[PDB]
Formats: sequence, structure tokens, C-alpha cells
Amino acid sequence: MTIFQFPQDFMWGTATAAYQIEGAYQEDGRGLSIWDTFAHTPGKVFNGDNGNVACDSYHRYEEDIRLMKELGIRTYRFSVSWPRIFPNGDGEVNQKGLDYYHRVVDLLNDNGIEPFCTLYHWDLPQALQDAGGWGNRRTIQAFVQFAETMFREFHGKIQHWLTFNEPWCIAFLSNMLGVHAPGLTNLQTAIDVGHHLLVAHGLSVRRFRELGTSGQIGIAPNVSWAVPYSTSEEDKAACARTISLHSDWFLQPIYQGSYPQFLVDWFAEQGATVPIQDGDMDIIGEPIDMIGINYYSMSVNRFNPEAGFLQSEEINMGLPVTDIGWPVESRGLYEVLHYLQKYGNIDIYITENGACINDEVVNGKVQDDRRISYMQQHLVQVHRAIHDGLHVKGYMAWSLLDNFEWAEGYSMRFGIIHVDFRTQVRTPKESYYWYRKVVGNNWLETRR
Amino acid sequence: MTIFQFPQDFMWGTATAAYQIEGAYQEDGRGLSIWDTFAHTPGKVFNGDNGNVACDSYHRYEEDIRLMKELGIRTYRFSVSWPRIFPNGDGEVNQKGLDYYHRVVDLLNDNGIEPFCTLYHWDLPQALQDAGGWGNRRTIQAFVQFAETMFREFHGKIQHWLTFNEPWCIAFLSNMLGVHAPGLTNLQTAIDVGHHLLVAHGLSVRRFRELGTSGQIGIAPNVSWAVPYSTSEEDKAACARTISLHSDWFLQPIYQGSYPQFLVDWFAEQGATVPIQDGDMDIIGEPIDMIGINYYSMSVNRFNPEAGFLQSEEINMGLPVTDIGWPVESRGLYEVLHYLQKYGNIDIYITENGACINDEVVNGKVQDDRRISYMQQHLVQVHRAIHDGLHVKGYMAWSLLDNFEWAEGYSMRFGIIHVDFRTQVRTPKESYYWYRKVVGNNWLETRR
Amino acid sequence: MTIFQFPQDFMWGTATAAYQIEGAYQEDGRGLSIWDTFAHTPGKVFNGDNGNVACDSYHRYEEDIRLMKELGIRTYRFSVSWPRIFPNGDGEVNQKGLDYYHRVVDLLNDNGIEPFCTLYHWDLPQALQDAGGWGNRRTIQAFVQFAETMFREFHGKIQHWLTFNEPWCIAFLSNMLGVHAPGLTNLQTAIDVGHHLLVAHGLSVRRFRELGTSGQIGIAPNVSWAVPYSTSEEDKAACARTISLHSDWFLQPIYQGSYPQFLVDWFAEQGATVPIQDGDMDIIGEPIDMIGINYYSMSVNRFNPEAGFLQSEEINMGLPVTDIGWPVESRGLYEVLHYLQKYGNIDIYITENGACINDEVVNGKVQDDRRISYMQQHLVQVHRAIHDGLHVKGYMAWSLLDNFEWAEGYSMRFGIIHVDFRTQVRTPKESYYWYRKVVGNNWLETRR
Amino acid sequence: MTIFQFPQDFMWGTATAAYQIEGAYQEDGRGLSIWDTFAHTPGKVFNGDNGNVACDSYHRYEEDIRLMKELGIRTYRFSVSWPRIFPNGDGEVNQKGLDYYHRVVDLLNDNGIEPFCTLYHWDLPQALQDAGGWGNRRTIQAFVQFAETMFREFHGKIQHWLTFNEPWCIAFLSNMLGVHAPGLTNLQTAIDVGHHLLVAHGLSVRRFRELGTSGQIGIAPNVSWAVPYSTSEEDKAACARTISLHSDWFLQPIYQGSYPQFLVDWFAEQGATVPIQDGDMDIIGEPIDMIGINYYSMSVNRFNPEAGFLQSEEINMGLPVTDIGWPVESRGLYEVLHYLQKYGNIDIYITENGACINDEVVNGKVQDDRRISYMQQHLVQVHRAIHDGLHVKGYMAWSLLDNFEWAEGYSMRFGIIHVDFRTQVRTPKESYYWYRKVVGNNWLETRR
Ligand SMILES: CCOCCOc1ccc(-c2cn(C[C@@H]3NC[C@@H](O)[C@H]3O)nn2)cc1
Ligand SMILES: CCOCCOc1ccc(-c2cn(C[C@@H]3NC[C@@H](O)[C@H]3O)nn2)cc1
Ligand SMILES: CCOCCOc1ccc(-c2cn(C[C@@H]3NC[C@@H](O)[C@H]3O)nn2)cc1
Ligand SMILES: CCOCCOc1ccc(-c2cn(C[C@@H]3NC[C@@H](O)[C@H]3O)nn2)cc1
Repeated sequence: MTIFQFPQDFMWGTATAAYQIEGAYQEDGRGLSIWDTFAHTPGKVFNGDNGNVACDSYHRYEEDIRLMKELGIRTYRFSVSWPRIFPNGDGEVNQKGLDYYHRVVDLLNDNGIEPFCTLYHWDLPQALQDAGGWGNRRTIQAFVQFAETMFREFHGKIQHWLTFNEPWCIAFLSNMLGVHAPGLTNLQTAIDVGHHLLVAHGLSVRRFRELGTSGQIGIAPNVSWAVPYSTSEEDKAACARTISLHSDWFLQPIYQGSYPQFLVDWFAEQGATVPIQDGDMDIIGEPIDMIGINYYSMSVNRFNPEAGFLQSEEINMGLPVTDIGWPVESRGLYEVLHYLQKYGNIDIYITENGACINDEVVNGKVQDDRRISYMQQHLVQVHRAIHDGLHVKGYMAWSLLDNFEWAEGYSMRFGIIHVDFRTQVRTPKESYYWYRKVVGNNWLETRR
Repeated sequence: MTIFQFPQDFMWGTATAAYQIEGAYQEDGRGLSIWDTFAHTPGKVFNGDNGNVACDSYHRYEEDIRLMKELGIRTYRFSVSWPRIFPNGDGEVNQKGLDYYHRVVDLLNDNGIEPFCTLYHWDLPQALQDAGGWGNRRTIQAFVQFAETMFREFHGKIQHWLTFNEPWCIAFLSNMLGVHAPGLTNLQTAIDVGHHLLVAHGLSVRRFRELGTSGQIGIAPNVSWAVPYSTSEEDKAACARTISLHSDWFLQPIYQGSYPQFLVDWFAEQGATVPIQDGDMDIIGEPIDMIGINYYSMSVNRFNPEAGFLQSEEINMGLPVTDIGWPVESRGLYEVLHYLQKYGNIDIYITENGACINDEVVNGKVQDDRRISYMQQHLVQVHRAIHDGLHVKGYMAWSLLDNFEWAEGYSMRFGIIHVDFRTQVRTPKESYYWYRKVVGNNWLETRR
Repeated sequence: MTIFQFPQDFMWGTATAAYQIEGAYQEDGRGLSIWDTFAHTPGKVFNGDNGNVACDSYHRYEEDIRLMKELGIRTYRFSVSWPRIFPNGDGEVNQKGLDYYHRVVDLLNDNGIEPFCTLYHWDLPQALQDAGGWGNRRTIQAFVQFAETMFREFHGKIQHWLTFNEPWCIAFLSNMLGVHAPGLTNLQTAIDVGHHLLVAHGLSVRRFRELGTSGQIGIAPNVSWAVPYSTSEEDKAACARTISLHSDWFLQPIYQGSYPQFLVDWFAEQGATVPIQDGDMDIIGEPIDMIGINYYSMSVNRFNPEAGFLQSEEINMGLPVTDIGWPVESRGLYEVLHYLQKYGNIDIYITENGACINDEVVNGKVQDDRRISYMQQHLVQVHRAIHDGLHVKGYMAWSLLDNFEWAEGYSMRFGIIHVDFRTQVRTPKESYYWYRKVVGNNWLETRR
Repeated sequence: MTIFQFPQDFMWGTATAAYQIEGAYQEDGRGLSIWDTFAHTPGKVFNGDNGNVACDSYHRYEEDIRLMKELGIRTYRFSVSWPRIFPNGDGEVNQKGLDYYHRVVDLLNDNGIEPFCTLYHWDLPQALQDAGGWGNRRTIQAFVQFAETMFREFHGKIQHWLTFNEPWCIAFLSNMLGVHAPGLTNLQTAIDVGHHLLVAHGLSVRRFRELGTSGQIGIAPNVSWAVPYSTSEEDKAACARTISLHSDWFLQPIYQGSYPQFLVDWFAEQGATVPIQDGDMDIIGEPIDMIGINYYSMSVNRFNPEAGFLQSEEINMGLPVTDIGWPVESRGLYEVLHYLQKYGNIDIYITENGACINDEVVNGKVQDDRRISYMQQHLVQVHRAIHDGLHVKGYMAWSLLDNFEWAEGYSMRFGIIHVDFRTQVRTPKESYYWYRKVVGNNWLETRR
């Protein structure tokens, strides 16, 4: 009914992460990450699921890349298992680790797919976590040597780099709420991890510039959007806190060399402060070429004193929800793209966007109409913002494959391709074929 | 997950219209209305459907009222067939017309249901339409004699009155776009009808005050909400035009004694002007106790020169739609309730809200979960605004019964009770039972 | 997509026959007809079905008439059981016979339904068949006394009369092919019966005029249409023979005081001649106000010497067929209406038209979409001919009720209302509700 | 029930077109056709479908030919992608283009299948369309060099040639109604294209004779049949206009050296004339060995002034329709075969006949009974005309494969073999196996 045409050089993609798809968790000298530890602890992951085999992408990468070529996709966002390159994050490199990523990347380049390399997608080596992990400044040095090895090793092979994925998850979800590895629950150690992340980021960007590594580099925050239930100041502040901790808390330092004062005041009142040393802010402010934003959902939030450390209560507006229980409201993606212009018209990529739709293989196909419906609403909002002159450069569907969805295990399916975890059979879903017509035409026809 | 508690004295209701449910179109001296004429003209109504029998509520009113009592509802909004009281609108009254409404209203009052009486729900007698209908200032005097008869006839029996329902439909849909009776397509005659409506309204309110008739009186505009695709001025103006013609065009005169200048300028440029005579604005500005608003849907609109007389193009955002193809975005009801505060914190009733869900009787019941889902999102927005201190006094579900949906005939089901047009059997839908617990508890819990 | 508007005064109806629906075959002094005898003989009727109970319309006439009123139909075509009025056709009248038809007819007139009375619908009393039946000139006088009694008995109560139904069936199907009662197979006795029919017709029309009985009278031939497979003369002649024996053989005498010479020559060569006495042609030529035509199907026929007594072989064109195996080609009705203009622009009624669709009651209703599809194509052809200025005055659906379909018994359903022969339950089919809107609107819209 | 025996040497076939099945739209130096351009323009083709891969017959031709051999078919009608031989239609030939058609044709001849080569099946090179395409007389020269190359290249390999397929579509559908590539809407440029087509045809036939190329050559018009709703002259003229523009407009010049005067007068009154130069009619009148006729549907048409440029309104006779909404009335094929005898008893081939039936693979088979039913009715009409002594030499089912149905995309299935456009899997439908018994026996038994 309406036609939405995309810019000529718009980067269509699909996204995965090492621990979620790779498997082969003990092969070719791989050391245990914090997620190996976490998935092997009873009660941490639904149904006791772990990434031991996952989608076995370590061996099946040839098949996955063939399905990407047939998709006619332009970029493929993957993540490097740190413990595959530095099993202890010690400085003793694993050449078998590198060899795998060279095979993967070399195939992508031969098939005219541009690699989009996330260095850190939560697989911190357990060796570093034994010594305090991201709460220890020693990890900052460890990450930079990892970042450096990859920059040196895959120079000219990779033109698009992200240091970290979803810092809010790595810091606050992993160390405040205890939902993700390593599953702590302390305001102060989350803030510590958060700050050390940014220093490790800055220094890795610095080395990239010093090495004159090929391409462009950035960070990929998960981005929350909240809207106030009331015209009340207290409800507006609750939304501000929710929005700012996901985006502003990591982006204001990188772009404006400071933390959001109102959140520093909020945390200080809970007896937490940012462990800021001399030259830390200078390092963090090291200019970056683009950001990724991961958008999934938006919410209506009311002030509530008993509603967690941000005193921001999500309200059930009665909206329809994905199989993981997230409401679908595409206009949040439009709102957050406009909100992020406070940092200027930066080059933004949608590095993750997708829906949890648990439809399985019936008569040889997956009839995931609800995933097509989700994607349709969200790609309108991407066009809508490009048309407002915002520099949205690309869109990457989460995910290429049904994968290990962290603490939900294999129970929540985000993939555009169905994966059977008994047989490792790939079945492209209806969404795969619908998307193949949205990337190859480079326009979208909204109709149902 | 979230609980929404309503004010103590909040008015729960259901809504119908005479032509849509009554039937008995030739019985007890009823004269033909413009809708009888329109429904009897081939190509005007889908499948050649007409209101000749409809839900046969003329004879089955006892059954419908029993189903309302079991619903535990507090108000009932109905409309009077003008041509049942004045078959020619000539001043010769029909006692059989009045007797029916006395039987209906007397039952409602005996069952502790408060009647909410809409005088005009598009039933214009054909006798007056032969003379030019609402385009002829003659109808204004005709309507006031009708209004007066009802005021005097049902004084103390009825405490809630609306002069007109959806003026935008009566004027612009009926006389500009030609979709509704009497199906003309002339900018000038629509504006004429629109103006004459307001004069007839003012004078009827005046007589109500002069008669010291029991209760309170108002008008019930259908209310559009549009949001711009772009931050562009042209796109914002297109939305303003769309929003203002539905609400502002009838409400600005009643509340601020003028027409929206920007729409007068817009129309003037198409060679149309308002036939405003001396003291017309004074009549129209006669104070009213409250308004009804009919809300259904919301839209995203772009400026487009070839997109009808308002040059406002609705965009398909890929959102899910009701069976009549309207998208559901409850937050429009919240936005428009805030927008209407430009006339101050007036007493507002939701006189119509509902979804077209065509589920039929299967294993003895209707499984209209999508209607419950719709109602749930919208009743959150009603709570949301009451909580912002807005004087939203009540909510009336459109509709009590599957009825004659005008130009769609019986093909679109809005009812909360299923009606088999073959047998005139009433089957309360799942929505009826869901709604019965919301109005009886006087709170709502969101889930699904 | 296309709208077909009918003339203001167009007569909408349904049609039944006494033996097919009445039942009560021994009640109130009814004498056995030839069909009672035939249905009681093994191998004559499929499954040994008979009209002993049928639809029990003798007792259930009140119910059937109510369903007609709700249909909004204008005419009702029924037939009189001769042996109910004259059990022996001997001149001793049965007052109980008449009383039933007075009850039926009086209800029809009270409900504003115009009776359309067929005197002979194959009910010949067995007493007359013992004496040679229609092959004996004795029956001619017997029929006229019957015709007369009814004319005098129901004067002013009935305004539309047919002497005979489907003469071709009564004569050739019943006495040449042996398919229908009394099931003979002799060219000569068929031609005899055929001739005696016409004399009985002429004399009955004469008495109607002499009695100055109220209304108009005619005959209702079943009408075949055949089209040649080849442009060959022999194939064209085969069609002519097939067409002429159904229509021309009874209509040429009534309208042009002769038999089709080419068929007399054809039969004469098989040693058959018409037993025409002095003044017979004069009697037969008694002017009539209108005809009925019964149309169902059309065919493509080849000359074939071994293809029955008419040497006309029907060819299977692979067309789709009704459940009784007749192909649907509506354009035959248009062709035959034009062909019959050889007798001038006479007043024609479609006294029978319908399809055999054996859909049963499923989830409280009959989904006989193929019957609606059939009726739709045929009512276009009725409009098409009226638009060519042909005097087609009415249309009567065969049948109101699933009935006793002669030699097929209850296995072929032609009814527009379902009848459960187990329980005598009436269930209006989808066709009933579809037809109800065509006759009430008095226009038709083609779709599906 | 009836047996229809075909002549001994009757040519059974199946038909495809290059753009509809080939795919490989950029491979081995292929230049863009006007259909590549048209399919890549948003809003031109349903669902944004294009022939980029189609059935991938460029690579899968071996499989398709094996399925033809198992069918026991005698002829295979295919079309040559002009832009595969002359990517710019410039005169620089592509040897890789020729090599493909030599591989295809050589396989057909080895398998005893007779190639039936359509030179032009709408794939005009975009290079020529940039310069005005068929509206430019330069294209005439371009086509003749193409025609010539193929004649020289495949002499003795191919014995059956068609210059153009469906001229009415190429001219009027493509350039008057704008439905097909290149999607113009101008009476005059359609007539231009139409005339230039005929000159290009004549000159190509001339070269064929001069080259003494092996076999016989013709043209394949799509053939409409219309029948008047009324006996009125104006309704008869409307049909004449509809019939003549499809057939007579291209056939009267080839066979009688003139255009239908009544259509020249009709067009002249709309300010259009045929751009006829000296020797044009002489060229067009170059004798031809046979025609193809493409028959699908016939219609009932009424005169209507507002019903397009021919003022001929199709009426919905309520007949059943194929999934693409065309009514099935086989007797049109019989009527048009008789009508075409105005050019004498020419050798006619049914080069296209088929139904759109969208049945998909269920339990390993396609249950396309409606396609068998369609084919059955139409093959009776082919026998019927052969039996009238008409020189109908052959029948080619449209289509071998589900293909790219132009502006309907992949949504409308005409194939006798099912194709999955995700996996390129061929599944012979029930129609394939039914037809295999109609070609191999060389008789047909009409029964259902
Ligand atoms: C008690 C309530 O519970 C609180 C848990 O709160 C969350 C919030 C958000 C998430 C979340 C998961 N994803 C998908 C992944 N994105 C990064 C990529 O690697 C995907 O695999 N995004 N957000 C999970 C849990
Ligand atoms: C060709 C497309 O052009 C635009 C169609 O134009 C409209 C606009 C609006 C409506 C419409 C119908 N309703 C529901 C009733 N409200 C009053 C009450 O009695 C309900 O029965 N609201 N709006 C229909 C048609
Ligand atoms: C062995 C095959 O040999 C040929 C069969 O021969 C026929 C011919 C025609 C019919 C036939 C049945 N009807 C319907 C009734 N019309 C009158 C009305 O009362 C309906 O109940 N019409 N024609 C049956 C059998
Ligand atoms: C607004 C109403 O719309 C007007 C569109 O009018 C038509 C008419 C006719 C056709 C048509 C398509 N075919 C099948 C192909 N035959 C040639 C072969 O290559 C097949 O692929 N035949 N006729 C399409 C569209």
C-alpha cells in the first residue's frame, strides 16, 4: 500500500555472536569464558542449556555463509571469542583461534560479504574473571592486547569494527541484576565494570589509529526508550533515568567527555561513585567513526520508589508481545534515532533488530508471519529517519540463526533461519525469503 | 501484570444507533430517512445491505435490555429515529414513534440503566432532503421542533442528551466524499450542512435550558488523530488539517465563537466559504455541559498535493489492523484527550470506542480475543488521562450488537454481542464476559 | 462487479408439486395416483423411495408458508393432487381434498403471497389409468370436470393458473422411455397421451373463459435447448428434433393450430400418427394469457442413428455438472427465450429453474454455494432477455423444499430449504438467505 | 463418457518464454531488456517480483527437457532472449547467448522434441527502448538483424518459427493501458509500435525466404472473443471492436493488405492514424505458412461510452473463474477458430492455452483437478473444429512450468509442473500425468 525506497549504498546485514552460535567450546585450545562457567552453574540458564555445541558454527560456517550469499546480504556482523585467541587473556596467543577467524573472514570476502567485527560480545576469559574481571583495571590492558592482535591480524580483511556490544548488559545486567555472566548484584562493581569498559574502548580505538588499521571503528550500545505514563516531573525523570543508563551513560563520556550528572547524583546517593583516574576521560573521548544501536522494544514507565535501583516501573499498556514477552512498538526506534542527534548527526547502524517468534518447521517451512510483521514496522521507522536526513547507514537483523539466547537458552528463537539443535539442520524461515526481497530490491512495500 | 482502578462514579456503557439496530423501517407510520433511500440505491452499500430488519431491536428491545442488565452496565447510549417521531419532519407528530421510545426508556430506568439519548444519528427524513436537507436552513427549524418534542416528552426519564453524532461524517463524509447518505461530493454543500448543523445544535441547547429539561446536554464529534511522517512543516500542517476538520471545525465555534482560520483560508482557496448569517456564532456558542468523543484509530500522514481535498496522505506503517483494515494505536486516544484541553478541562465521555473483529459463533460462543485486546489497550489510555486529572467521565463500547455498519452493511462486526441476521439470535461474545468483569469490578488488569 | 436491476412488478417465487411435498397419501379419502402405484413397484424409484410422507406438507403447510413470508417472495407455485379432489376422477368430489387447498391458499393470501396453481403435476388418479389413462379420451372429460371444480372453488382466491406441467415428461418420458409413471415404452401411446393432453388443456381454458374465472391461465412446458457439435445438416436436424419435441410439439398447436410437420414425418416413418379428430386443433388453439417455461440444462448433440427414437446423441463437453449430473450452461435459457419469440413476444414466466446440490446441514446451516452460483448465472440470463424487450414476467426457484425427485427419490436435493426426512426439520440453506436479498432488493450483484 | 480421437500427426506441446523461466539475467553478457527495467521499477509488478532467477531454466534446461521426454510431448515452444544475442540490439553479437540456445535446441532434437522458436516474446533490449523502442523505425532494422542471425545460426536445427507473440499485448497492453513493459499510455505510440511490429515481421519473413531457412514461419496473436449482452447494434459493434483489435488489426494487413477500416475510423476520431509509408503494406502482406493463436477466455460485452478507448464493457455473467479471475468458457475457442476462417482454412496451432490454478505441493503432489477440468473442455473444442475440417495442427499447454506471470509476478501459477522459487524443485502436477495420457494415447475421454 506504501512503497519505502532505501538509499543506494544502504548496508543490509544479518548479526551473530561467537558464544551463541560457534559451539566447539573445548576445540583447538579454546579456554573457558565467563559464559561457559555461568551456563555450567545450575539455575543460571533456563533448562540448563549452554553454548557447548550451540549451532556448531565453528564447523558449519561454510553452510551459514552460503545461506547469506543466497540472501544477497551486504554485511555480516559476527563476534570473536576472546578465549579462542587468548585462552587465559594472558598474552600467549592461540594460532588455531586466529586460523578459524581467517577461514570465516576469507570466505565472507570471497563471497563479497563485508565482515562487521564485534571484538567483545560478552565472552570474557574465566582466567581474567578469577582476578576480578572487568572490575580489575588489569583486564583493560588484557583487552587492548586482544584488540591489537585482531587489528594487526585482520588489517585489510575487515573494514568495520565494534569494540563492545551492549555495554549496559555487560555492566548493569551482568553485575547489578545478576541475570547475565558473571551474575553479580552490586551497584558499585557494575559502575566499575562500566568505567573500565570505556577505558578499554578508548585505548583500543587509540591503537587502531596508531596502527592505521583499515576501515572504521565504533561501539554498539543497546538503546532503551521509555515514555512517561504521566505528565508528572517524577514520571518524566524515571523515563530519563531508564533511557540514559543504556545510551547516555556510555555515549556522553565518548562524545562530551562527561557522565550524565543526574545519574552520577542518583548513584552517589546509593553510595556509588565512578572510579575515574587521571587521563581516563581523555582516553574515553577518543573520536569514533560510527555507533551501532541495538533496538528491540520501548516501554511506558511511571516513577515507583520500590521499582529497582532506577525507581522506574514499566507499565503493561496491554500491547501485543513477542514470544519472549517484549511489546512491539516500532516508533521507539524512530524516537531514539532523533534523541541520539544530541551527539550530532553521527553515522548510526542498526547492528541488532529482531523479534522472538518460536514458530518451528511444519510441512518443510517456518510460517513466522509475526517476524515479517515485526521487521516491516521497524524498517519503516529506519526509512522514516533516513528521510529526516539522519545518517542511518545500515540494518542488521538479529539473528541469522536461532542461537543460544543467553539465560533463556534455546527456548527463545530470534533467527531468520531455523536451526534444529538435534540435527544442526538449517531451514530458512518465511522471514528469510521476505527479507531476501527487502535487501535485493532495496525497497519495501508495507501491506497485509 | 498492571492494575488500573477507575473513579467511583465512572459511567460504564454500550452504544447503538436507531437505523443500525431498530429495523421495522415501515412499521407504525415510520417515514423514509436519507439512509433508507441510500441503502435502496444499488452500489451505495456493500452487498446491497439495508436497515429494513437490521437487529429487529424495534421488537427485540426487551431481550437487548436484559443482556445489558446482566452486563451490569450503568449507561445505555441509543439514538432516536427522527422519521419515527416526525415522518416528514413537517410538525405532524407520530404517537407510535414516541410510544416505542417510552417502552424502551421505561425498561432501561426500571433496570437501573441511565439512558444516554443521541437526537440525530444520521436518520434525516427524506421529506426534508427533497427540500435540500441540511443545506437548506429550513431543516434547522425542523430539527429544533424534533429536539423540543423529545425534551418535553422524556423530561425526568432521560438525564444525558447529545444533539448530534459525528458532525464530520454528517457534513464532509456524506456531502464531500459521497461515502455516506445522502452521498453528494461538493465542498460547498458539505460546509453549508456543517454550519447549519451547528446552528440547529445551538438552538436545541437553548430550548433545553428554556424548557429546564432534566440532566445535561452536549455534542459527540468523531475525533481523528494524525502524526507527521516527517519533522517537515508541510507534513505537520497536513496532520493539523486532518485533526482540525474532525474536532476543531465544530468545537472551536461552540467553545471560542470562531472557525479555525487556517481551514477557512484552505477552503476559501478552493472557492468555498461558510454561509454565516447575523447572530449565528452567538447561537453556536451556547454553553454545553460536556462532549462525547468517538475514537477508533490514529494515523501517520505525509503532505501530498493529489491526496484529496485536505492534501493529507495516510501512510501504512505496517501496523496490525482490525478486520475493517484500521490500525490499532491506543495512544491516539491519550494524545487527543490532551489536545482537546485547549477548550479547557471539559467533561469528556468516550461515547464510541471499538474494533471490527468478524469472529462468528463456534462451539456456542465467540472467541473475539482481538476485541478484548483492543478494548484493554484503549481503557488503559482512559485511566492514563483520568490520572493526568482530565475529566473523562465515562466509556461506551461501540457496539452492544453487531449492527448495520453503514456503507459496509453487515460485513463488519463491531458488536460485543453476536447477532445472527438469519435468526436474530443474540450470542454474547467473549468480549461481553470480559467487559462485564471490568465494569462490575470497576478496575482493569492487563495481561495476554 | 455488475448490477442487474429487475422491472418494478417482476414476480419472484418458489415452486413445489403436490406428490413431491404433500405426503398424507391415504389421509382424508385421497385415492391412489399413478405415482403411488409406480413408487410402490420395485425397481421404478431409486432406493424404493415414495411420496407416502415426503415433506409432510399436508400437515406442515403453516411452517412452509411462514418461511415463504420471511423470504419476502411474491408468488407461490404449487400443484393440486387430482386424487384428493376426485379420488377416482369419477365425479364424486372429496370435500376434505378442497378444505386442505382452501386452508393453504387462504394462508398464502393472508400473507400477501399470490398463489400460482398448477392443476396437473403428474398426479393422474389410478382409477382413470385402469381405463387406459391419458391414452383414453375418457380422461379428457375427467380432467375438465376437475379443472372446472377448482376454477369455481378458488375463484377470486387464485389469479394465476397452469393447466399442465412439462407435457413432454407426461407423454414421452412417461410412455416412450418408461422412466416416469405409468412407465410405458410405446411411441404411439406417448403421442396419444400428448394429443389428449392438449385437448384437455384447450377445453379447460374454454371453461375458464365461460366461467369468467379470476386471473390468467396458461401451460408450462419443460424446454430443452440443444446446439450442434458440427456445422453438418444432420447434427443441426438432431438438435431441431430434440428442441421441438419439448416445446414446439405442444406450443405450435396452441399458437399456430398445427404440429411441427418435420416431427410428424419423423414419427410417421416409425409407424406413429396423431389421433386427431374433428375440431381438436380448434380446441387446442384456444388463446392463453402466458406460458411457464421450466429450464435446467442445455446440451451439445451429434446425429447418431442408434441414439434413441430422436437419433440425437448428447456429447459430454467436459463441463462441470450438478450432483444429478446435468451440466450448467445458463446461456441456453437466453437462447430458448429468443427461440420462443417465433410465437411472438408472449408473456413468459420461469415456473421452474434450479440445481441439484446435495449439501446437508453442517454446523447449523447448508453451505450450498454451488446453488447460489447456479441461480446467479441464470438470473443474469433473465435480466439479459428482459433488457432485449422480451416479456419475462417472473422467476420461480425449483424448489422451496428438498422433495421427492420422482425416479431419483430423496437422493437429489433441489430445495432452497433443507428438509431432514428423518425429523421433517426445515433448515433454510445459504441459497434461501442469498435469494431473500435478491427478491427483497429486486436487483442482483454478480461476484464469487 | 465421450471419446475424442485426434489426427495421427497432431502436434502435442507445452510452451515457455525466455524472461518468464530463464533467470540468469546478468550471466554470459546478457543486456537488460525492457522487462528487467519494468520489474525493477517499484509498483510495476505485484510484490516487486522480477525475472532475475525465475525458474533458473538457463542452468536447469536439462531437467526441464527430461520432464518433457517423460511427458511424451512432440513440440516445445520456447522464446529467444533478444538481449542474450544482441545485448544492445546494436549488431555486436554475443556468442555465449547463441551457445545456450544451441545447447537447449540440440538436446530437444536428440530427445526427438521439435523446437518451436518464438523470436520476440517481449524482451526488447533497453538500449533500443532508450531510443524510442518499437515507436522508432530503427528497431525494425534491429529486429531483422536479430531474426536473420537466428535463421542463419539454427538453420536445419529448427523447423517451426514465430516472429512475434501476442502483438495486441506488445502494442496496446504495453503502450495504451500501461500494464506491461515499457508501461506507456498513449493511443498513438501503441498504434506506432503495432505498425512497426508488422513491418519488422514482414521483413523477417522476407529474409527467411531469401535465406531459404529450414521449415515454416508465422505470427502468434492472442485472440479475444466477445459476445453481445444485447441484440442491439451498439453492443454488437463493441464486441466487434474488442475482437478485431486482438486478431483482425494484425491479421487483416498480413492476409488482405489492409487495416480494419472501422477501427481506423474509430482511432482517427481519437486523433490517431497509422504511420504507413510506401511499401509498408507490401512488406506486411509477405505470405506466412501458419499462425499461432493464444486462447484463454471469452466474454459478454455491452456498449459503454466510459468503458476505455474501445467503449466495450465486459459483464460479469456470474460464471466460475480461474485463480487469476478469468471465466472459463471453452466454446470461445471453437467460435474464434470458425471466425478466423475469414482468412481461409489456414494452418492454426494453439500456441498457448491454460488456466491459472494456484494449487501447491501437498503430500508430495499437486491436486490441480481444476486445471485438468479446464484443459478437458478446451481440447474438446480443438477436436470439435478439426472435425469441422479446420486445419488445427497442434496444441501447446501454457505452461510447462509455473513461471514469472509478468505484472502478477509468481503469484499466478499456469504451469503443468510445479516450481518452488526457494529451492527450484520441479513437481509434475496431476495435470502433467493427465496430459501425459492425452498426448501418448492421442485420444481424450471426457468424464467426471
Ligand atoms: C527480572 C526481569 O528480567 C531482566 C532481564 O533483562 C534483560 C534485558 C534485555 C535482554 C536482552 C537480550 N537481547 C538479545 C541479545 N542482544 C545482544 C545479542 O547478543 C543478543 O543475543 N537484548 N536485550 C535480556 C534480559
Ligand atoms: C474509500 C475510502 O474513503 C474513506 C472512508 O470514509 C469513512 C470514514 C469513517 C467511517 C467511519 C465509520 N465509523 C463507525 C460508526 N461511527 C458512528 C457509529 O454509528 C458507528 O456505527 N466511523 N467512521 C467510515 C468511512
Ligand atoms: C436413463 C436416462 O434417461 C433420461 C432420463 O430422463 C429424464 C428427463 C428429465 C427429467 C427431469 C426431472 N426434472 C425435474 C422436475 N421437473 C418438473 C418438477 O416437478 C421437478 O420436480 N426435469 N426433467 C428426469 C429424467
Ligand atoms: C485493469 C484490468 O487489467 C488489464 C490487463 O489485461 C491483461 C490482459 C491479458 C493478459 C494476458 C496474460 N497472458 C499470459 C501470457 N500470455 C503470453 C505468455 O507469455 C503468457 O506468459 N495472456 N493474456 C494480461 C493482462
